[PDB]
Amino acid sequence: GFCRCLCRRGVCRCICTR
Repeated sequence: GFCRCLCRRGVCRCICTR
């Protein structure tokens, strides 16, 4: 339920975990 963002080579992907 917590959302955090991970970026890879300028491409950001946000991933929610719990």
